[PDB]
Amino acid sequence: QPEPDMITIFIGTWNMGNAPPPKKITSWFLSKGQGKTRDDSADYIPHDIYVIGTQEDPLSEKEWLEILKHSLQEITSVTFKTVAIHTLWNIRIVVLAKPEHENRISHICTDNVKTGIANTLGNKGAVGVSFMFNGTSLGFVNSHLTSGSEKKLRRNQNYMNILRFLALGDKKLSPFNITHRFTHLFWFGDLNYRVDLPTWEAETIIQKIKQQQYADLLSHDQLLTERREQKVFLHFEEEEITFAPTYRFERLTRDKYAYTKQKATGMKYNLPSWCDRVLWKSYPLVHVVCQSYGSTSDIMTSDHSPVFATFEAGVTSQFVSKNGPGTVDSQGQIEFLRCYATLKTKSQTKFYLEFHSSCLESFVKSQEGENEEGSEGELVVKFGETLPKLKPIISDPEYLLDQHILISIKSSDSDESYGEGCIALRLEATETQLPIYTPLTHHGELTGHFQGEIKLQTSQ
Ligand SMILES: CN1CCN(C(=O)Nc2ccc(F)cc2)CC1
Repeated sequence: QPEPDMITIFIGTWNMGNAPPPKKITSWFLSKGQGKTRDDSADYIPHDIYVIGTQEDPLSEKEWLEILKHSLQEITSVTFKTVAIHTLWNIRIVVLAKPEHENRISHICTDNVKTGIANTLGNKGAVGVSFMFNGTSLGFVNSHLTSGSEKKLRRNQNYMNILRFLALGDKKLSPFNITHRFTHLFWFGDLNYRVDLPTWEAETIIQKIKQQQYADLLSHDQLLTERREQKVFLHFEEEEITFAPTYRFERLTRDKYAYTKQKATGMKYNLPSWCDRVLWKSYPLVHVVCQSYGSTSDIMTSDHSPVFATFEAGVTSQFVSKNGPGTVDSQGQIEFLRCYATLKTKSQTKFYLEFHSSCLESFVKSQEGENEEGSEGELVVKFGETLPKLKPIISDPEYLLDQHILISIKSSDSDESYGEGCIALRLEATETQLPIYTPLTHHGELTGHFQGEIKLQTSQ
């Protein structure tokens, strides 16, 4: 039975509005409704992994697991295995997998982050799950961010707290936050970004939605504008939105948006918005293709509609050679040549690098680089040809060309990371000096760049 080189992943996000679901929710798992929808001919084909994020979820874990598993069984005739379930307050993530994947899945981690302080602590935050699928690390974050049209900056702060403090994946990757720990990271939820138009334009907005004319609304979507100004979700992707705003509906129909201020809303307007979103970030040159992104039309218990997204994701096998794991394979080497970091910092410490990769027995620390001034005010840290030659555990190009090297640049004075990035080993050539590049971030914000050349030796 061959190991897969591709899987499909279902991501669902639904703010349930503290109401039990209706008896049938199969349309959600089938990616049927509005937007980019799944072909009818696929309906019986199970996804490999289903990741369900809920917010304002009133059900027990048991109650929801029963509804989810019976739903999928009705669709596919497959009894899914529960990989993980984690709940913070009324924010929940469930991961289900086909039974054939049970002995492909390991290193299951769960965590949560509570956002805000005192007043603003006690209902918003995030839950997450990570695991290994054979040789591929997968991370999943379900976040319910701060509500309200005038709180986009709070949402951005919530995002940074979640990616700083959510403890998923390999704890040995100590300089790296969740935005660098996974081959594929999916981040979804009620992100609560709104369409930033005047309140007086509510009926105009509804008109546009009824005509399926989303362009002038999307140009005011706070998540798209904030992402374009690099305020949030730097280096994440989102499929094009081709479905109606998923909030705020009158319950038990989808024919009415309930946008007017009410005591129950704290006298806030809720103009129709795309609150409910799915974003991802995969390591460079790994296959990831969005195959659906849309909302259901027929699930109306909540003031939100469910959102679905599906993906093809490249995966690798758990590689064994005569040599590694358990030793290095002397036919393999990675050389980083003529590299330099360009940093936005004003600090005047020396810097060293750390190289982290599951193709190494353990992480590798460099010597200190040489600091110079850039022409436009910047710090440039030069490493020359001084960098340690990296010794991978397996030399086979079928393994090594699929790997990645995480880079941290750290202060000699404090050992703290000033920037993190990732380099793919999916090169155009081996035994050939080739340009490499990664932006560097810290707490998910741009802090600089790393560039240079690489020369990769494999057993071929
Ligand atoms: C800490 N433990 C280790 C064993 N364990 C597990 O193996 N779960 C699993 C479930 C479903 C699946 F598909 C694969 C693995 C539960 C957590």
